[PDB]
Amino acid sequence: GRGANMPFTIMEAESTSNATNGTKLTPNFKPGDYAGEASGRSSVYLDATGEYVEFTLTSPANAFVLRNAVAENTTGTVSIYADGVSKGKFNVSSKFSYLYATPSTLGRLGYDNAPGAGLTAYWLYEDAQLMLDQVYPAGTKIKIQKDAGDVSWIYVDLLETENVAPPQANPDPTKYVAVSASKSIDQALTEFRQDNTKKGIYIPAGEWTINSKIFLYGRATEIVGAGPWYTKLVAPQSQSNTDVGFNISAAANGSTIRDLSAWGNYINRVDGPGKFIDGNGMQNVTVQNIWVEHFVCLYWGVNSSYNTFKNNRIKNTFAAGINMTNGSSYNVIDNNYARGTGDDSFALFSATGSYNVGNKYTNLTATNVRRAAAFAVYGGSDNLFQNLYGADTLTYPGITISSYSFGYNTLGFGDQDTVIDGATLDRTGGDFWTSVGADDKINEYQNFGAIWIYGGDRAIKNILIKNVDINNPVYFGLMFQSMSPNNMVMQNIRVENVNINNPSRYGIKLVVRAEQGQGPAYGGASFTNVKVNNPGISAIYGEAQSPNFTVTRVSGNNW
Ligand SMILES: OC[C@H]1O[C@H](O[C@@H]2[C@@H](O)[C@@H](O)O[C@H](CO)[C@H]2O)[C@H](O)[C@@H](O)[C@@H]1O
Ligand SMILES: OC[C@H]1O[C@H](O[C@@H]2[C@@H](O)[C@@H](O)O[C@H](CO)[C@H]2O)[C@H](O)[C@@H](O)[C@@H]1O
Ligand SMILES: OC[C@H]1O[C@H](O[C@@H]2[C@@H](O)[C@@H](O)O[C@H](CO)[C@H]2O)[C@H](O)[C@@H](O)[C@@H]1O
Ligand SMILES: [Ca+2]
Repeated sequence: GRGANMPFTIMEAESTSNATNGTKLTPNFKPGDYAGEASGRSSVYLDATGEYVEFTLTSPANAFVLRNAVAENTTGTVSIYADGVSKGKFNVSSKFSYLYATPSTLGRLGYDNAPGAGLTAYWLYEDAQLMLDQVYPAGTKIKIQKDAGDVSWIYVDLLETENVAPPQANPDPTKYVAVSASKSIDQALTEFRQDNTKKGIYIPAGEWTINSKIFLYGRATEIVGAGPWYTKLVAPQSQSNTDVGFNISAAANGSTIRDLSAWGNYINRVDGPGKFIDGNGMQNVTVQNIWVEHFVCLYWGVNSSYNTFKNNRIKNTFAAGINMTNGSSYNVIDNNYARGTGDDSFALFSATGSYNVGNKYTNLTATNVRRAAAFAVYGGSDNLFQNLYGADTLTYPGITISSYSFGYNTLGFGDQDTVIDGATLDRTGGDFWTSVGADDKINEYQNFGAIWIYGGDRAIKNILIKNVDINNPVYFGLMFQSMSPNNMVMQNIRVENVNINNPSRYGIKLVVRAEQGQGPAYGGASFTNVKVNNPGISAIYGEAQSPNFTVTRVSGNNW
């Protein structure tokens, strides 16, 4: 792609190909700002009746997602036109946006939904979904326009366009018990469990209340919808932060959940509840072509192995998208798209079973990461992250590679490579933590590169980063750092075929003193065919001040 191959096309409102009579924001990297939080770090602000932005389809489309920002505590409309003819109205809302903190309390980002004295609003963008009754061809002018009766103002960030097939019917009424207006999901599952000839349940097109955790047990179960634009599982929207969805017991290992969407009612992060799917220790489960929003996470695996998450869309969550922890091995996380997660979009946390091993995180896109990293790997052995696209992180790297234990029981990285192979990272990095007494100080925070290689309190070894393009990172391309006083010696850290384009500070930073009490990096790293192009200050910082770290320039480096 790079990244996930999805049926929707993403088009930025601010593209020079798009006529507008509105106000195009100049880009910045500021959280809590309508430019800094936008995809591409820009949006088009429509602020008077008749203001519009005109997109042009590059593929046929009958369905649209508008990422936008409106005023706090408001709902309303904005209009959509095809070739100059009005065709409908998006339902735009800030119900799920606006999370409050202060510049020195970014640790609270996502947790606090109420405004207050001295508090700044963050997480300003949200989405509106709309299907039209015609497939419009590529080349159609799709205009988003603020007409009389629409919202007072709106920032238009991007438009998804998609040609959605008609809804898929029950695959076989004699094998899949249908949910219906008078038969709930739980009732259909009971009928399935008690009849050995059933393969599972079918959930038709429509909106279906999920007001509980729905338990899958008895045997492997198939849950099949009509397609994610059609089958909508809806948490009670007059409630907030209800822990609803599915919970897969061991007896239902081997289950499949596919072809549906789930619309949660979380308005802030809560730690504990809030994963759409629970499945501690689950095995052989497939989650495919589902679209989930407004949960804390899609899935947080705990010693969960041999599972497949494929073709999913994870948008606007309050913490991590998918995390696999504590022994989770041999999972296939393939061809998933995440936008707007509230912590690491796709993560692997290895802890004691010795390591999380054999996982394949492939063809993944993670953008508009509202806190933490697009991709994060904490220890492990023999895990692959391949064909990745990450962009527009608010506070942290595109890719975190860390051997910090966080106080848990872990051995760090193991004896087989953790591989990052094929990645494009656009406008990644950010500010987090504090930098009191730091070297190379530019603000009150620690400052994160597109890729952060952090030796923590556990072994940091066998890391291969290859075939990566890093475009316009906030600060740095590659950032290497060792936690003091542990000073774990980094071994077998290799970087190959990497382009670092226009970093504002340095192509590569060896962190010398992150904050008071911290020192430089230990071990070394090899660089082959690593190009640093147009750095703001210099290609590499910290080499002379890092006497315990050896930079090896194998060949092909312009620095
Ligand atoms: O009040 C519930 C939600 O209403 C809106 O979203 C609509 C949704 O409920 C479903 O019916 O689909 C339509 C069309 O895509 C949505 O517009 C609000 O936008 C959402 O904030 C509310 O929770
Ligand atoms: O293994 C660590 C814990 O993981 C889960 O809780 C997470 C919490 O520590 C924090 O990271 O936030 C996320 C998102 O809300 C939580 O999932 C488990 O729930 C917890 O039992 C573990 O100790
Ligand atoms: O020391 C306890 C904290 O460790 C981690 O955060 C570190 C932070 O405190 C600061 O020192 O910077 C380093 C990175 O340079 C951070 O890793 C944990 O993330 C945090 O939860 C702990 O409280
Ligand atoms: Ca944009």
